[PDB]
Amino acid sequence: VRLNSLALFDAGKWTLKPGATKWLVNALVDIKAKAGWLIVVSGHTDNTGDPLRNQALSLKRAEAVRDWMRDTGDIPQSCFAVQGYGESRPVAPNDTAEGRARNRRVEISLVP
Repeated sequence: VRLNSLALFDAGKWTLKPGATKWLVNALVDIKAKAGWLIVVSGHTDNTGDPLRNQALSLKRAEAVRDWMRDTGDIPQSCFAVQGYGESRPVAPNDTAEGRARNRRVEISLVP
């Protein structure tokens, strides 16, 4: 089960954007429906900056979404597996714009 993308990050940030909670809650409801599944949290970035820093930054966005569901959703940290894609695999053109915001995201997939 692949959950709706979570574009919750501003440029250079791994902390959640204002307005992010409503979307994290929607994802948390979907996780509560699949109790016991492996929760794979895959982080992404836009093209701006060095690709290796973007790889590191993508892992931190994945860890932040994981710790929100761990502490603000009461789910054991052992249920998650954090992943980072860096700037590879963009969903929209990275020439700044709203597309670059679409690339600063976290994809959650549930593995039975």
